[PDB]
Amino acid sequence: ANIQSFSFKNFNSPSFILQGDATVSSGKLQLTKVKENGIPTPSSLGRAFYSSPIQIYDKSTGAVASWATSFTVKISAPASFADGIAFALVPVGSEPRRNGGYLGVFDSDVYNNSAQTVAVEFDTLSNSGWDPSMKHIGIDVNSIKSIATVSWDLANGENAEILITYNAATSLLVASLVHPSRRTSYILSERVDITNELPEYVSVGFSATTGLSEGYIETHDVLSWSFASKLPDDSTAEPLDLASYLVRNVL
Amino acid sequence: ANIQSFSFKNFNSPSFILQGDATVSSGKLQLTKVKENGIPTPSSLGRAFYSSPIQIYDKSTGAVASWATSFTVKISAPASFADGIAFALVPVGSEPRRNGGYLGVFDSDVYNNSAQTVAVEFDTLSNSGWDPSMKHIGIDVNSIKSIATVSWDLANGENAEILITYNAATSLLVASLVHPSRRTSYILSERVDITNELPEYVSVGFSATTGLSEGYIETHDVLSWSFASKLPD
Amino acid sequence: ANIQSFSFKNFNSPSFILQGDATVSSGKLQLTKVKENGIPTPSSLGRAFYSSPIQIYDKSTGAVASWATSFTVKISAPASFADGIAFALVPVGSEPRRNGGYLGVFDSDVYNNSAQTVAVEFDTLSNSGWDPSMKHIGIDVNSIKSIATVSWDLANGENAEILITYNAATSLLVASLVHPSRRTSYILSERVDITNELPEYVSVGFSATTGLSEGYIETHDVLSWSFASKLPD
Amino acid sequence: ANIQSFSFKNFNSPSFILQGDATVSSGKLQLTKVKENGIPTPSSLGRAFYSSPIQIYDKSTGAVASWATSFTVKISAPSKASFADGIAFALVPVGSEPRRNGGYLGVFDSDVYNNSAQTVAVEFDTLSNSGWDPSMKHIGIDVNSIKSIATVSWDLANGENAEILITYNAATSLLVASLVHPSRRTSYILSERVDITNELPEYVSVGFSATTGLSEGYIETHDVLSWSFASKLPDDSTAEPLDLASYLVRNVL
Ligand SMILES: Nc1ncnc2[nH]cnc12
Ligand SMILES: Nc1ncnc2[nH]cnc12
Ligand SMILES: Nc1ncnc2[nH]cnc12
Ligand SMILES: Nc1ncnc2[nH]cnc12
Ligand SMILES: [Ca+2]
Ligand SMILES: [Ca+2]
Ligand SMILES: [Ca+2]
Ligand SMILES: [Ca+2]
Ligand SMILES: [Mn+2]
Ligand SMILES: [Mn+2]
Ligand SMILES: [Mn+2]
Ligand SMILES: [Mn+2]
Repeated sequence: ANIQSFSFKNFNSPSFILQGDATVSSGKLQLTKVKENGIPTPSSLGRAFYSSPIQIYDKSTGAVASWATSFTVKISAPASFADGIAFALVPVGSEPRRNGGYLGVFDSDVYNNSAQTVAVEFDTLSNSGWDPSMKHIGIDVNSIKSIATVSWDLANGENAEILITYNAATSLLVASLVHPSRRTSYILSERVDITNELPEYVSVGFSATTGLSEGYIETHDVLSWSFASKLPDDSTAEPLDLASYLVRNVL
Repeated sequence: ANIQSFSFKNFNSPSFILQGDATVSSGKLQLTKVKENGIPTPSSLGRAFYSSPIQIYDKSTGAVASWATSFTVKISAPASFADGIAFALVPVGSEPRRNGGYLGVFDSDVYNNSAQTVAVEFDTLSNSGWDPSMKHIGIDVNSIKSIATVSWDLANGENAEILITYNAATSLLVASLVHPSRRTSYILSERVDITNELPEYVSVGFSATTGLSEGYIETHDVLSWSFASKLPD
Repeated sequence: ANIQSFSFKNFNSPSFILQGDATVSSGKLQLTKVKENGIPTPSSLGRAFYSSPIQIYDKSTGAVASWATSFTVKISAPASFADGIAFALVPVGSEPRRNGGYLGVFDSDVYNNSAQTVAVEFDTLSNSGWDPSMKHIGIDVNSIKSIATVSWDLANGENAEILITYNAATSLLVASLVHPSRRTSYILSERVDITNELPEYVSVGFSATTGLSEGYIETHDVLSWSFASKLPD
Repeated sequence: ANIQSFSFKNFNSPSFILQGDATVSSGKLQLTKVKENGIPTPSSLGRAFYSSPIQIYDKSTGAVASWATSFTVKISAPSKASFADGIAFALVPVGSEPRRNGGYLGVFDSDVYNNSAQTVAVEFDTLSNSGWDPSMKHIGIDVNSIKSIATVSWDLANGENAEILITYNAATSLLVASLVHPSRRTSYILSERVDITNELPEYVSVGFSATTGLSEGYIETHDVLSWSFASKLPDDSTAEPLDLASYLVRNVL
C-alpha cells in the first residue's frame, strides 16, 4: 500500500502551488484578494494545491484509494456573499478555469467528462441557471451543477470545520460541516465512480472566487488543513481509520 | 501526551469485557440474545467494553482528552423495533443498569450527575415519557432523556457506519451515521462539559437492549470498531 | 487487520497490571523496591503489563503480527549492578517466576517450550552458569540462556532509549539501545519462530529484579513506553 | 504541529524529482544507469527526492523537527567487478543540483568542511577513498563534507536486501542510523550529535544520491525497493521525539 499524508496548522508557500490571488500571510492561507484595510475584493480568483501529486487509483492493479481531508475555513462579508470555496481534485498540470459562480474549477453546468475534475463546494451564492434556492454544500462531478446538495446556514465570520472522505469499498463520498460556535452541523453523501471521472494522479487543494459585482464579496481563509490517502496493492479496498486519523491529525 | 487506540475488523473475547447476553460469534460482536434459528429475543441486555481503561482528563494538569470512535452496526427485526444500541463511556467498575428503553446504561430520565455516564444512542423505539416522536440518534448526559436528538430513518438489515468525536478545544461532541446502501446520512452535535459529567477514567464500549414485549425485538451486531484517544500534558 | 497501540509519557496504575514491588510514583514506573531515602533494595522483583492482551498470531488464518515497542529506562547503582530488566511477552494469566538472575520471567537455563515466554533482556550481572562475560543485551526464548547477546556498556544513571521490533515477514526480532548522553549505540538481531514459542494471546510489559546480596543492587525506572501491533487477515 | 509523511512500496515518477540517471522501472527506483542486459555502468550518477519540501526547523519560533525514514536497498556487483561508489540518504537545499560524482556520491564537492554546502547525508560507502575514508566499507554521517564525522564498519551482503532506518531526535539532537541484512541476521548501528539548525536551511528536499566507480570494473547497482518518511515540526522551542513503535508498524512492518 502507498500512503501520503500531511497536516498543517501553520502555512508557508514552499509546500504549496499557489495560483491566482492565492497568498499565504500570517500563517494562514488566503485564497482571494483582500485590500490592506481588510475588506474583500470583487472578481477575485485563487487556488492552492499540495506540491506533491496524489495517486487516486491504479489502472494496472485495479486498486482505488480511500482518502480523507479536513480543514477549517473562515468566510466573512462586510455587502452580500459571493461566490464560494471548493475543495478540489484536479489534473496535475491544471490551470484555473472560469471565475465567479464557476469557482475557478469549471467552465459550464453541462457534464463534460474531459474536465476531469471533482469538487465539494460551499456555495454562498445561488446562480439561477443551476443552483438550488439557498446557500449550500454540493458535490460537483465534471460540472458546476452539483449532483447532490444540502442547505447550509452560513455563520458569517465564524469558523467552519469541514471533513470530507471517500471510501473505495462503498464508492461513497461524504462531506460534513460544523460551526462549533452555533453547534450546527450538516452532512451530505453520494456515490461517485471516481476511476471514471478523474485521472490516476491529481493535485488536491482549494479554489475560491468572489462575486463579479461591487457588493458581492467575502473572504476565504483556510486556518488548518489535513489530508491522508491510502492506495492498496490489489483490487480489495480498505477504508481508512478515521478514529485514528482525526485524533492524530485533526483533534 | 498519552495515546491509546485500537481497531478491530474481527472480534475475540480476550480483549473485551462482556456483560449480560453480549457474546462474540463468527468474528462479530452480538450484544443481545438470539435464538439458534436466528431470531432475536425479548428482554435482552448486553454490554461490551475494551479491557483497558481510558483516561478522559487529568485533574492535576487540567488537560482534557480529544477522542474519536467509529463502528459498523447491523440492526435487524424479523415484528417491531426495540429498543436500541448505545456507545457509552461508563465508570470503570460499572455494572449494567435498567433494561428496555433504558438501554442498560441509565436508571431514570431525571438528570443525576452521580450516574457518571455519557452515551450516544441509536434509539429504535419512542418512549412517551422522554423520547421524541420517531426513531432517533441522541446524546445522553447522565439521563435517558437526550439533551439533543435528530430524526433517523433506520434501514432494516443494512449496515450503519457511525462516527463519533469529541473535540476538547471546542467541547463539542459530534455524532454522524451513514447508510451506504441508501446513500443517506445524519449528523448531530452538542457542547458537553465532560470533566463535570464523567470520572477521570472510563471504559468505552456498547450497550444494547431488546423490547420487553413478545414482538418488540431486533438484533444488534457490531461488525468493526475503532477508537483513538489523546491526552495532552 | 487488527491494531492495538499505546504511548505513555506519564504513568498511572489503572491501565497497568502491577506485580511484585512494581509501583507507579511521580508519573514513572518503578519496577523494583526502593527505600524512602532513594537507595535500591536487594531481593526485589517487579513486573508490569498493559491491561489489555495482545494477539500475536491467529491459528485459523495463519496470520502473524508485526509489532514494535520503545521505552526509556534509567538504571542506577549507589555498590554493584544486579540483576537487570527485561521486556517480555508472557501468557495472559502469568504469575512471576524465579528472582535474581532469572529476572522474574524464567525458571531455568534449559529450554522449556512450556514456559511460553520470550524476552529481551538488559542483563547487568554475569551469571557463570549461562551468561557471557560482561553486561549484555540478549534475546531469551523459553530459557534464561540467551540465544544471542551483544556486549553493552551500561552508563550508570543515564537514560537508555530502547527500540525492539518484530517483522513477521522475515521472522526477525531486532533490539537496539542508545545512550544519548554518551552517543553510544548497540544493536542485536536474531530469527525467532514466534508461533512456536508463545501462545496466541500474551501480555506485554517489563520484569526486573535486584541482586540477592547486600551490595548487588540497582534501580529500574521506566520513563516512557510505546507499543504498536498489527495482525493481518 | 506540522506533519508530512509518506510511504511507498511501489514507485512512480510523478511524486518524485529525478536527477541524473535516476529512473523508475518495474515499480522500483533505480538510482544509477544499468545496461539492458542488467549489468551496471561506470561513471553513473543519480538522485531522487520527494516532490514536496520538508521544513526541518523554524527560525521565528525556534522549533526543530524530529523525523525518521526507512527504506530497503539492494546493491549488486557482477562477479568480475568491484564495488563502487555507494548510496546516500540526503537532506539538500530545495533548488539543489547534483555535485561531484564518484567518491563524492553526488552530494559533495570536497572533504573539507564547508558550511555553505548546506547538506547533511548518511552514506553507505562501498569504496574506501584513501584521502578521507576509513579502511573498509562503512556507514557514515556526513555533515557538509564527504569526510564522515563518524563511521562504522559494514559487511555488505552482495545482492541481498538491506533494511535501513534513520532517525533524528530534536530533544537530544541525536542522529541515529542502522542497517540490517535479514538474510544474514547481521545488524549495524551508528549515532552522533548533529546541530541541524546550523548545518542546513529551514526547508530541504529529502531523498537519495548514488554513484558508480569511475573505472571500468568499479560498478554496482543501487535499487530502492521501498521508502517511508515522517516529520513533525512543533509550534515552540520544546522538542518532541517521534513515536517509532507506531511509525514502523504503520509504515515499515
Ligand atoms: N466524510 C465524512 N464526514 C462525516 N462523517 C463521516 N462518516 C464517514 N465519512 C464521513
Ligand atoms: N464526529 C464527527 N462526525 C462527523 N463529522 C465530524 N466532523 C467532526 N467531528 C465529526
Ligand atoms: N528493532 C530495531 N531497532 C533498531 N533498528 C531497527 N531497524 C529495524 N528494526 C530495528
Ligand atoms: N534511527 C534509529 N535506528 C535504530 N534504532 C534507533 N533507536 C532510536 N533511533 C534509532
Ligand atoms: Ca453558486
Ligand atoms: Ca427509546
Ligand atoms: Ca544475569
Ligand atoms: Ca568512498
Ligand atoms: Mn452550486
Ligand atoms: Mn431517546
Ligand atoms: Mn543473560
Ligand atoms: Mn566515506
